[PDB]
Amino acid sequence: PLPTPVGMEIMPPQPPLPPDSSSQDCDPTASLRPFATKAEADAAVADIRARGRLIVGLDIGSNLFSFRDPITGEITGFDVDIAGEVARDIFGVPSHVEYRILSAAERVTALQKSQVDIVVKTMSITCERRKLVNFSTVYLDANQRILAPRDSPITKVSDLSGKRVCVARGTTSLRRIREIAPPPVIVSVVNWADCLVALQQREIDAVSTDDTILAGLVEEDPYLHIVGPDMADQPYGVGINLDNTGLVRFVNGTLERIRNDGTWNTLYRKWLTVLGPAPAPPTPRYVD
Ligand SMILES: N[C@@H](CCC(=O)O)C(=O)O
Repeated sequence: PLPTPVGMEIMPPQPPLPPDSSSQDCDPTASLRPFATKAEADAAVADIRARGRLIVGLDIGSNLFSFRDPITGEITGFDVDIAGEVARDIFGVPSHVEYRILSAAERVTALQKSQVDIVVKTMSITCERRKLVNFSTVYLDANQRILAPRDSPITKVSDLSGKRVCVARGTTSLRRIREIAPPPVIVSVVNWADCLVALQQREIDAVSTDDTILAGLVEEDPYLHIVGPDMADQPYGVGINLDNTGLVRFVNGTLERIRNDGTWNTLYRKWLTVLGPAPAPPTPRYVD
C-alpha cells in the first residue's frame, strides 16, 4: 500500500489575488553590515557559544538543501552546509549544530519564539516577513518555476489553470500560485518531498516552487522536468529573531567570508550543478 503525504489538503477555491505592488520591495534584501573587529563578532555570539551548539531550524523535505542522506543517515544539503559555516565561525569547526525540525509554515514562529538561533531553510527574504523576523544578506537567489512529468503538456503558467498544483503551506510559492487566473486546484502539503510523492502517485499534476527545490525533486525523479518562465524572485536569507541584530551582523560576516574564500563556490558545485555552472555568489546589500 502506497505512501501518502500526511497533511495533504485541497484548498478552498478562492478568487485570484492581484499581484502585490502594495509593499512590493521595501528593499527587503538590504541587511546589517558585519562587525569590523573579531572581538565584537565573538561577543555577539557569546550566548550561543556558551550553549555549546548552534540551533538551526530546517527540515528534511528539501533534497539538495536539507534532507537525510539515505547512505550516511545524516542531515545534509546546501542549507545544512551554509549553517555549518556559521557554526565554524562561532566554534572553530562546523560540527557544533543541533537541528530543530520545522516546516516551512513554522519558520517565522520559531524565530519569534527564540526556539532556534537561525533558520536556514530556503527562506525567501520578503517585506512582509521582515515585519516579523530579521534576515542576513542573500546567500542564494532562486526563481519560482513549474515541475511536471515529461509527458505533461504543461509548459507555461496559464496551463496550470484548473489543474492540480502542489505547494507547501506557509510559502511564497502558494502566494504566487494564488495569483493565477483562472485558479489552479491548489493542493497543499507540509514539505516539498510530499509534493513529489503526490506527483509520483498521480494525485496532482504539477509542482510550483523555487527552481532550486524543483531541481532537487528532478534529481530524485528524473521522469520530471522543469518548465515555464521565471514566476517570482526568491532571494534566500538566513532567518534571525527580529531583535538579534548582533547575530545578523555575525552571520553577514560569515557570508562575506564564504563568498570570498571559495567556500560558497565549493558548496554550489557540491550540491547545485544540476542547475548549471556556478554563478558568482549573490552580491550582498547593506542598509548601513
Ligand atoms: N523560498 C520560498 C518557497 C520555498 C520554501 O521556502 O519552502 C519561501 O521562502 O517560502
